[PDB]
Amino acid sequence: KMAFTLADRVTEEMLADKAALVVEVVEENYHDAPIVGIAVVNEHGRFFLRPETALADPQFVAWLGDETKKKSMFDSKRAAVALKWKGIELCGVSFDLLLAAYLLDPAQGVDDVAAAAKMKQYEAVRPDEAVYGKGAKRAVPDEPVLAEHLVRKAAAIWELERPFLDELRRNEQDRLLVELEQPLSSILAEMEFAGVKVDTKRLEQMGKELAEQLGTVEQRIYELAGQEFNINSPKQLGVILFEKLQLPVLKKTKTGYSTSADVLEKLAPYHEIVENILHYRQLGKLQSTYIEGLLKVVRPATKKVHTIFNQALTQTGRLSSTEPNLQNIPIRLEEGRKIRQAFVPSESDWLIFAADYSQIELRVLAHIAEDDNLMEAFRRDLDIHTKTAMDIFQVSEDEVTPNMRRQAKAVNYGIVYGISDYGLAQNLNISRKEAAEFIERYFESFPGVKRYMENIVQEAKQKGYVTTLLHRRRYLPDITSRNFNVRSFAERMAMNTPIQGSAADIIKKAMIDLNARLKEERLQAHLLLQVHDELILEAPKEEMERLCRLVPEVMEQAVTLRVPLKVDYHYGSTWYDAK
DNA sequence: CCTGACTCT
DNA sequence: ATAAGAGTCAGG
Ligand SMILES: Cc1cn([C@H]2CC[C@@H](COP(=O)(O)OP(=O)(O)OP(=O)(O)O)O2)c(=O)[nH]c1=O
Ligand SMILES: [Mg+2]
Repeated sequence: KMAFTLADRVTEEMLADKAALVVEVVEENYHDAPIVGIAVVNEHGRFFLRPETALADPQFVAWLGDETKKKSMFDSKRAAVALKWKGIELCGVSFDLLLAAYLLDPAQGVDDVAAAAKMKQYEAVRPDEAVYGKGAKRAVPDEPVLAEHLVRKAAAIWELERPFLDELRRNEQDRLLVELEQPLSSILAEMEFAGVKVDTKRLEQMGKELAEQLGTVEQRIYELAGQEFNINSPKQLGVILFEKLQLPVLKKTKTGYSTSADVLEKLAPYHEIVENILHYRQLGKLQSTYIEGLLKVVRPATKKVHTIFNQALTQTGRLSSTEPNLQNIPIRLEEGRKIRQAFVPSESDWLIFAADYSQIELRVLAHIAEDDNLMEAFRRDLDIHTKTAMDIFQVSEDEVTPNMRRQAKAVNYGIVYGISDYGLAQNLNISRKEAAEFIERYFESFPGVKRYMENIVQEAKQKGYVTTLLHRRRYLPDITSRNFNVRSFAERMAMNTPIQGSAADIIKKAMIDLNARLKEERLQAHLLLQVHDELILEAPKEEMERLCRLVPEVMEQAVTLRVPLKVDYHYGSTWYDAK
């Protein structure tokens, strides 16, 4: 049905100043991945181009990098990064259908053009999986079949842009797309392609020493159990703990006895073996994931790892990080924290600079709930995580250990996001009565927060969705469910999503503002990672003084709230030192 | 292939 | 039944 030219060479009419553009990368991980085909749809017609041809054509390369030639795409970051690996700069992306779909409804989980097309009853395009196949069968089809698919995807983007933009505008999300998510996409592309350098010699030595330690811990566990078994098997472990050793069963799941960390910690008064097992499972994860798993994805010639920041995945507007995940590198225990010594600057005489928003979601909550006491506290520049810790453990601001503040931080966020007396009791291993009391007092100190949380649940029931500061939405169709469990989970999403999502809006805006400030001040410094409310950069050592002023300022000023935003920062020779 | 571990925000 | 949002891995 759909006519298109299977071109042998680039022509002028393919180089119009507005086009839908498909630069096709089949591999899920697009770093240094093949570009298999290109499609262009514009006012002059529909074109398929072979990448060997087009990417070596100086005019097409020129067009790609010409910011005044506007392109509409789906997942422009994937294309931009794949092109960077081919030594080509992509500019002028003015519409991204993936990001537009994501903003309209994140629950749709849109991850191909066909799925976004479904949102407007557009059915003249196939899903990628149908065309390429799955798993071991995944392959690029015969050229005519490939060309039609890419053209159909380009035609879809061409026809769907206006309908999607119209609906975003109706929702007050058009700027959220064009001014926030789309510019962020190009920044994330830069960060991913840059990568982070790894000290493989240090990491390999850590791994050798870890293997030795695991063996020792392992044997000690076998001695304590009176038996060899697979400690990494919750099934086998459950038999040892609850049948052989006859320890109390505190919890079961659908598969059998729970051996969760929470459960094992509570069993410590019964048998010392549970502490050893908890240590073993920590060590085993360090080895499998942060030594072996990490070394697996290091590019050997540059020693860099290149994460992918998924910008259209989370239901709240956060990013996630995959292959590897660099947003869950250990920090809480010194043993694991040492992994961060293996993440180093990519040039000699450069340093790692890390900045972190202080009490971020509590500040956002203060602004949104308009809780006068919480607002007062932050205008007063107080630390609410520390105050809660003194309350919980009997101590004062002097005797608050970093571990103390950590445990208290979990209690603060637990309570505002709706933890029960049961959950708080199980968490601090205190009586349910004491836990209930603590929650009651908390909401007495911050009654605006309590009111806000009651009101936001009711609003969500009336409207069917909640919204963030920059107009991001999450729909919650389950929130009027007659079923208690289903309804209760949805109510808690109403309590959390606006706060976590507004905090995401803020750091996203901060990243955009920060790059504009780095370019104008012509600094060599550049972003490496985002970790939800943290930005990690690397820079020549000479730029540290300028960053110490620049970075906190830009982050604190990204939005203006009813309370101040506050950023902490550190720098050093490795990520570990940036503390 | 899922579940239940450990990891972070 | 019992704070929220994420990813990876070994075992099965
Ligand atoms: C740890 C944790 C965190 N969160 C959310 C809510 C906060 C943000 C930021 O994490 P951070 O530890 O920096 O918190 P922040 O308040 O910014 O603390 P700092 O002042 O930076 O220490 O993540 C949560 O919901 N539940 C948790 O158990
Ligand atoms: Mg923080």
